[PDB]
Amino acid sequence: LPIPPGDFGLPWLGETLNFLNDGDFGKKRQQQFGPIFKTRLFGKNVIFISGALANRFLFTKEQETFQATWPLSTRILLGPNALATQMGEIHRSRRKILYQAFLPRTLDSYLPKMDGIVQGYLEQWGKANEVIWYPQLRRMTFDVAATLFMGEKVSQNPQLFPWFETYIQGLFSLPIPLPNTLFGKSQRARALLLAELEKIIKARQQQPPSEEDALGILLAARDDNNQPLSLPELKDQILLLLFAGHETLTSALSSFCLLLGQHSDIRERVRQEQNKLQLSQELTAETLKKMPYLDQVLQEVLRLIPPVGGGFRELIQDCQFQGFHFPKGWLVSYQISQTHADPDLYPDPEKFDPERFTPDGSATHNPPFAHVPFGGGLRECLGKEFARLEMKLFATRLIQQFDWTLLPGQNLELVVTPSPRPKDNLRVKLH
Ligand code: HEM
Repeated sequence: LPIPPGDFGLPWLGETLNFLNDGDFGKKRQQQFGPIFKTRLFGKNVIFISGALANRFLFTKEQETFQATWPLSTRILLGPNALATQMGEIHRSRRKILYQAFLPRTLDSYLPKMDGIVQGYLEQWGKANEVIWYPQLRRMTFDVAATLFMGEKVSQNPQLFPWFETYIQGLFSLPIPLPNTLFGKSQRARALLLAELEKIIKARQQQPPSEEDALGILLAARDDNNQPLSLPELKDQILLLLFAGHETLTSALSSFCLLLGQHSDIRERVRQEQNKLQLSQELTAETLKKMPYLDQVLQEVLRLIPPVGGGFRELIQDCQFQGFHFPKGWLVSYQISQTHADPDLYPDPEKFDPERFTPDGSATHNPPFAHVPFGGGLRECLGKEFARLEMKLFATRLIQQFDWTLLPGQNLELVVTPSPRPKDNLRVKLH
């Protein structure tokens, strides 16, 4: 019956400029208007919800109620043929296709190359008397990603990271189409990446077909009419995998490096765990599955510092939640970082405690959708198990060979956009 409280502000524009400029935008309007507040963003009316009951609603009867929604600049720079921007039955089809790159045994098989790249970066970081971490994790993740998705020779194309960086920086920028803008820069970085992605694909097309990585899996894939994915699609899809893992996983690793830096007890607890095993050079996918305490740590890392703040959906049906009215063609924004800061769901919600996830912990006795670092439902992270594998293999190889000290004085407060990151971007020494 009734619509949520809150200011629509100006016609079309709404509170768009406040959204774009104001850090505690959602906090100010949650406090005035309570837990469910309306607003207006870029010509759409928008409801902000949060916490377990709102998540269940979003991830419930999902198909007929909610569809993905992106800003104009993002639609354009991602393109019309990416998982993120595809809809209904095409999204249903492409999600099954791409999950082939992420099966538990395709994941296992990624461990060598992945291990070599983490081992590689680990030497280089040791010999430095200081390491500025955030930008260095960025390069390492991109290297794992581009190696596992397209082959080692593709990742030693040195034009790729700089272009990709410039591509990302303008994904959520204003769509102002002059060459000297974040968006015009992204546009040109996109064209450069696409022309490179083509060469890589056409060259792989010319070889004995294999389904050992993501690019081969994509080539062998068939749509619902039994047709190969077209060439623009292959390209968008690979860019999407790159975009979707980049900031997120970099943020996750930074946060772990941060939190076990400032918590040497938990790091020794994680070290103890790996000593009770047979700590040889070799590291199996199976030995990694014998690490329940590190699993807790990574659970906790992701709840305290969630890499994806939240998300948006658009109502395709008039519907209702908590008695409030949620009208067709308005938008809904859910709030991962809010859910993860809620005091009921997490007591002392600002302390780092891996015990919350022990068999009878605080977070074990919580209702569905209380821990949502990967979202949920139809759009839940397609790369969460890949993400979990790299977080874990890294955490292991780090702790195995290194203690580490942050440096005093540095501002390690977090910038929330686009992904949480210490302001001095985490400077460090390895022991
Ligand atoms: C490291 C921690 C990561 C976190 C916390 C994370 C979080 C998320 C979340 C919350 C969503 C849902 C977006 C929404 O609600 O609208 C999402 C989507 C997605 N993620 Fe991740 N992500 C991570 C890493 C990765 C990686 C490494 C990959 C790929 C290798 C990946 C691939 C994807 C894809 C393809 C989607 C879109 C799925 C779809 O539209 O069907 N993520 N991620």
